[PDB]
Amino acid sequence: MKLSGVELRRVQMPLVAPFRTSFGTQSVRELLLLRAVTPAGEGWGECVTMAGPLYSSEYNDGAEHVLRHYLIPALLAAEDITAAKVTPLLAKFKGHRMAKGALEMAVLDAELRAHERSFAAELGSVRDSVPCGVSVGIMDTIPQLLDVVGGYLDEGYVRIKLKIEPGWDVEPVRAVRERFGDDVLLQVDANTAYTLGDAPQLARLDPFGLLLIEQPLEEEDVLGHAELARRIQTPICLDESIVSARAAADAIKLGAVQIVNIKPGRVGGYLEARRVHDVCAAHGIPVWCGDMIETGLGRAANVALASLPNFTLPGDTSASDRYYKTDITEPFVLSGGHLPVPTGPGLGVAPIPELLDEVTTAKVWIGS
Amino acid sequence: MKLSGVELRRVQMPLVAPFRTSFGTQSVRELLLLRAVTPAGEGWGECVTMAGPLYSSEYNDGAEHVLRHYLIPALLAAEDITAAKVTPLLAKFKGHRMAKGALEMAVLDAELRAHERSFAAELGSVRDSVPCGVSVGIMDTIPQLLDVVGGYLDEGYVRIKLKIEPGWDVEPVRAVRERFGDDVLLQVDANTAYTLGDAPQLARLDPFGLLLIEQPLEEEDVLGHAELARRIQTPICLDESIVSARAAADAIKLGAVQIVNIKPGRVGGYLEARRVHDVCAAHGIPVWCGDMIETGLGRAANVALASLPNFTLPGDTSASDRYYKTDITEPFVLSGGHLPVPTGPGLGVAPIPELLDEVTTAKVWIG
Amino acid sequence: MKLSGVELRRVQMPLVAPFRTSFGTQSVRELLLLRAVTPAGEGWGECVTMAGPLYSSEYNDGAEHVLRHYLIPALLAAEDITAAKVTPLLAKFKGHRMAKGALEMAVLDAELRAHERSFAAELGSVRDSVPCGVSVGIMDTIPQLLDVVGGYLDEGYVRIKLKIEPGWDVEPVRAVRERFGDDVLLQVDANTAYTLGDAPQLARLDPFGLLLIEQPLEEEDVLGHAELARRIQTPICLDESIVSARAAADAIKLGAVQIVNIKPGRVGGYLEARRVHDVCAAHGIPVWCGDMIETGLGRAANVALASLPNFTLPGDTSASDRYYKTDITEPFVLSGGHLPVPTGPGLGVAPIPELLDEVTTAKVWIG
Amino acid sequence: MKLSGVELRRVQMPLVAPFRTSFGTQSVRELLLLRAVTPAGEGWGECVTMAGPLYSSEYNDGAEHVLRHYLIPALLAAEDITAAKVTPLLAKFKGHRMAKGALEMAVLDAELRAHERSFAAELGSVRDSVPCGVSVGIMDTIPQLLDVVGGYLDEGYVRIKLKIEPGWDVEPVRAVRERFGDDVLLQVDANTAYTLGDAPQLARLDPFGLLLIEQPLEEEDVLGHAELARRIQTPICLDESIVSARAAADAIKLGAVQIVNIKPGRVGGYLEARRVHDVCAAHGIPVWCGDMIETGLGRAANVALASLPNFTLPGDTSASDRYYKTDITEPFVLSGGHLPVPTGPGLGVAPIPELLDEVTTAKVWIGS
Ligand SMILES: CC(=O)N[C@@H](Cc1ccc2ccccc2c1)C(=O)O
Ligand SMILES: CC(=O)N[C@@H](Cc1ccc2ccccc2c1)C(=O)O
Ligand SMILES: CC(=O)N[C@@H](Cc1ccc2ccccc2c1)C(=O)O
Ligand SMILES: CC(=O)N[C@@H](Cc1ccc2ccccc2c1)C(=O)O
Ligand SMILES: [Mg+2]
Ligand SMILES: [Mg+2]
Ligand SMILES: [Mg+2]
Ligand SMILES: [Mg+2]
Repeated sequence: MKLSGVELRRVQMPLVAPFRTSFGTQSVRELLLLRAVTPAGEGWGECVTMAGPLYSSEYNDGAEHVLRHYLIPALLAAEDITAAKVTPLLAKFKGHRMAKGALEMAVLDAELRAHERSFAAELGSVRDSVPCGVSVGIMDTIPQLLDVVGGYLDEGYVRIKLKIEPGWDVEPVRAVRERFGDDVLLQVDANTAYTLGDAPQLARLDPFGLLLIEQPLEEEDVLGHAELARRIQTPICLDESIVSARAAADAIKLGAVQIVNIKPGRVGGYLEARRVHDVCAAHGIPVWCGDMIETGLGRAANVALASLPNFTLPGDTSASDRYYKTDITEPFVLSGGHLPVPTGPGLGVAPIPELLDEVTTAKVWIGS
Repeated sequence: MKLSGVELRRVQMPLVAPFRTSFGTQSVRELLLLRAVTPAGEGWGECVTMAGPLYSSEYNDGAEHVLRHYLIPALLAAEDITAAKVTPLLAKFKGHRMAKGALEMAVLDAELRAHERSFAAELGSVRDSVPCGVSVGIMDTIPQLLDVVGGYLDEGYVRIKLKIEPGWDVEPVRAVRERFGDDVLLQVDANTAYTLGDAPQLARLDPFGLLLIEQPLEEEDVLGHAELARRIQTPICLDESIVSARAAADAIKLGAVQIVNIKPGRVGGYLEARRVHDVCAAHGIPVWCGDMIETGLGRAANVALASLPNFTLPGDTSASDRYYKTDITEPFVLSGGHLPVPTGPGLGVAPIPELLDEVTTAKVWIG
Repeated sequence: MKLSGVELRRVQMPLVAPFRTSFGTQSVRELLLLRAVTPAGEGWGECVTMAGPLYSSEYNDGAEHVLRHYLIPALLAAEDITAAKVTPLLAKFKGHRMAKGALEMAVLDAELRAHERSFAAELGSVRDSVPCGVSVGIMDTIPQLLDVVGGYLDEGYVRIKLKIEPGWDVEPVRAVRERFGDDVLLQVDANTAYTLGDAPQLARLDPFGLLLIEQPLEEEDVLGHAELARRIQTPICLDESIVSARAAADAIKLGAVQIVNIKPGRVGGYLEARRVHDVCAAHGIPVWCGDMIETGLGRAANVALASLPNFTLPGDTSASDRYYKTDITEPFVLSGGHLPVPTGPGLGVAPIPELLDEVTTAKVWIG
Repeated sequence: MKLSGVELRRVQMPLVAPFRTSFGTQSVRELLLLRAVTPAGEGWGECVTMAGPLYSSEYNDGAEHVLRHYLIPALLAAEDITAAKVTPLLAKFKGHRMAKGALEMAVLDAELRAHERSFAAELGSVRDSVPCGVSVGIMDTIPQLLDVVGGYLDEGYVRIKLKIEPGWDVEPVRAVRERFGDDVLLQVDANTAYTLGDAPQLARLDPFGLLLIEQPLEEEDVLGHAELARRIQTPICLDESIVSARAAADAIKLGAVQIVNIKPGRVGGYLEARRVHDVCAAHGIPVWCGDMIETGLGRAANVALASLPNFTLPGDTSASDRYYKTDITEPFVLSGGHLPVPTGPGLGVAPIPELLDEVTTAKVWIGS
């Protein structure tokens, strides 16, 4: 398989309601999509960067620059490629994992389509649907939060995740537990907003039976997470820190993590995400599938990946309409709290050309 | 894919020379092969059990019994199957890893043939040929050993592995190093023949620069290997102990192993073998591909597996004629110390019917 | 101090000889310079990124983009600024340390110029000159290497650092020691080129008495470095892994590092570099000053930083003419193996406008 | 800069109310001040020793003797000096940290004044005011204590620290919590008055939610503090034991301390105090600013130092009138629970000559 070129698109999609995390509020999702072109067929990739470097150091214009000037040219110059060979072909470039993972995703989709093989089959799926949670942002008031949570519960979502930050942690958790009870699956996510000095405040979450607290400290503070685990009862989950399978093995050995959130872009693609799942399984560490507000393309791949055997807690892969009035693929629709795993070749979905054109703000071709 | 049935064949293949390990001498290889039949087509699996339970608890008649009475009927009762689903469909049956791995291998070959996809592509190959070592048995005398070793080096094998046991360790090593020099890649394999009380004898291997000593102690003695590693300079490699990816992670965490031999049948199949490779890579532990004297069917799958990126030491996947005058597939032929990775769909090879019929001693259809 | 604006300039400076590391060969240095303008006066900053992301994830076009669209506008929106406040004003932007450090450097130079205070005084200098080593690249042949090394020793450099990679480690070291003897201060730098599986090869460096081996493994592999240190005799030094004072403390606690290379841009600026120095001193870990082939602006700041008390091994801050026929400031000239610490306000040097204009390929004003 | 001489003064300042710790009651503060004289200008330093060696081995007459006969002469003999060079110039003399820190403070103030640079700027301030607690002594009765605490709370102090000792620990803490509630920030300080054998008594503080227990055991017993931490719930803070940045790193590695009190004189001066702050920050250990009942000179420097970023708990730098009816500088006045960081050159304050003369009991010049 030779890669002939890539068409890179910038896409903008308004959210049905603004989404607030500890790093800010977003009301529109801006993203990059990649259409890889080979003599045997096309494939689609999606990048999970945001507009600015608020979640990690990567962001849309940076990922676009590196794809255009380093990563795509390296794959174009290669005589033969496969998705597994993308990693060594790009190894000389440091970091840029989300960008590399998007490009890998496109290459894999093209390769798999040519063999009439689904992402699910390639990744090792063992079931045909997955249970889905939802991630709920920070609100201006507690009554708004309780209405939003009760709405999701009425749609049949099986687990609630709350964004937290200093000033919005113990009270929202208490209120949710009072309104909805002790049997709801509940967890929280700080997106790096605390320090080890906040351990007393985080220990105040102890009586609420949370499944986990996701990424309370900064990305690089692995040892600090292991020290926090010794002071709080809520199990520690890591997101931003888990940049690779080796990083997962490290964090596990250090006592820094009991449960791991797997996001394929964050680790440099779907193939490394599978290795993360396998390393965690081999150490008895449960995983769940993370979500970066992807279009149906990324959502489809994520639903496939979430059907592997060590994904034993509900993921953040919500239905398309949690975020988007109109998706660019056929939409993912919740059914009895589950999403169905896609079945055709590759991702199992592709953009509806008319809907994609409507949300495309620019595109560029990168050829030889 | 619905599994229609499986044919189980018993095959006997004489070796070009008898092969002696610490558990005995074998002059013929007796093995079981599986042909899985689906409405798409067929796939071939090979079991790595021997005649008796001398290497591990599994052996040919046992594997055949469990396949016929438990494992194959479980897959036949399933609505849909895929190679990845073989593991949960069989998880209620404890152990029997070599038997399960053979069945998974047949399923995976059928599945991959239907998608026109090679084992190499499915497993994540990054290169199109692999460097091959050879495993040399215990001999009656040191001069014989030196003739056999020189012969393999003249064929271009890139590394020499010597089988060892009490009474045949330090002297054969010393002689090989004196004859052939310090630059030859050299390692030893005890197949569980020592105890922790033999540590002083194994420490006598220290001045010879061996790459590793493979499985000096028994399969279950993971802690003992970690204590041995504190007393000897030669790095520890595990084979028999590594029964799964979890067992690899455990052994690594305990300090019991620095290098891991991966045998797909021993771990329950090619899919778990990949997971073993990935768990070792994540901990910085090099792997290399083991060999159970397979026909070209298993050899083909193994060459594919050995082309993954963390396989950074030469494997035991020798050319077909190290073992067999006539293989049942197109033979693997060493070239510049390497074997080429197969390219067609599935395994990339299949039995030549006339040659297979010639070495087949029994067969049965399980539908 | 209110920041009025920043000029960003792109500069290209040919090297007097090509410089080869494990990540490739560079014959020209392309860099970004910043001129921060305040109502008091001006200050100069220099970014240590290269053209592409081969040493770390940051590179010139990337750093320029993030400075223009995020970092400089954040400082322009602030009411009052000081160099110490640059860090919290930019903390919401993840990573981008070399870019932030360049901007901090310009701010700090403007601020210190206004108080008539040198970098050396602000950072806590305890001496007025520093002993300098040199970093020597990989060569095509061993005789070339020996000519280049003898040349630097004849200039009076007090220590030799060799770039190494697989295929160029033990032999060049052995040759340097044979030619120049056991009393020369000698160390090696892999720039991440090895894995833990190469430990036996790196252990072959043991008999040569190296001061250290710098960053043998990848940037994120802190645990792997601690495991390597248990297998080899040469002390481990980290460069790429040391991205902050916290990262230094972590690496030290884990047993991953015995000696630390401090590069101000790599850690996010001169103020964090001081904190790295102080954290290492509190744990008994020696530091030395790294070099990114800076112009006289960065070289000046680095010589100042290298005069702090825990810098007890010779740095890589070579004289200007190790790299450049004509520097853009008054050049640094070795004297008795030392460079003098600058004495005026700020950096103590500034660009000679004619020489700067000559190597400037682009510039833009961000107001 | 050459140091030409130092004028050393003994000063006596009556306290507005006697102050009782585990080592005794003091009703007057006796202290040493230093006026360093250089051709470019003067600088002020203040020593934190007391009259007798009850808090540490250093005391006023001893610090005066060592300054006059060893430390000042060593700096006078030096060709050129800077505050950073004070440490190596004095390294040959063992110990005497408070004395050395006073001399360093004067030299630094003189150097910074000459560059028109504040202590805040030199030390790395990131904010222009700091939240202040108060330290409250041992009283003869519980009702007196409760009146004193309620008075400070009415002045707007943000945190209460109680001196404790055998016979005055659990009861005063219980009474404070009963009167003032669970939300007041509360901590205790033993000044070395307990042994490891008192662990059961100290564990009886567990239900009161104290932020910390400061220096329960003797200065040299670092390992003992780590063992006590395994038996009590109240986090351990160290004061007397933290004599340097290396001592802080040691105590942290041994598990002996979760929170560190920084006193610049105790560690040998403001420059080492900054290194203490940075070492603790790098290990995720919060710090707060200690107080030795300084005049406005030491108070000004301490308020500057307390504005650095890892000072995340309220310090003991109370307003001047917590101790003194009339300070020797313009006084520090609490405003909304905070003190403002000084802004001019050096310390930002200097003695009012008339007020200083009134409280000066003796002075001596040490010249070449
Ligand atoms: C479902 C969830 O909480 N996702 C991310 C955060 C995230 C949040 C908001 C975003 C807005 C625009 C673009 C990317 C975003 C990523 C997380 O787990 O941390
Ligand atoms: C190449 C190598 O040394 N193989 C195995 C052992 C092995 C040895 C001999 C056998 C003889 C007949 C059947 C199966 C056998 C398996 C090992 O690595 O331990
Ligand atoms: C003096 C030394 O070895 N420097 C760096 C690497 C480095 C090397 C080469 C470069 C070439 C062009 C631009 C930046 C460069 C940075 C190091 O210590 O790892
Ligand atoms: C505010 C506080 O509690 N300070 C010191 C103790 C202290 C107490 C009383 C003193 C009386 C005269 C001179 C020096 C003194 C120092 C401490 O933290 O341990
Ligand atoms: Mg998250
Ligand atoms: Mg073996
Ligand atoms: Mg380096
Ligand atoms: Mg105290």
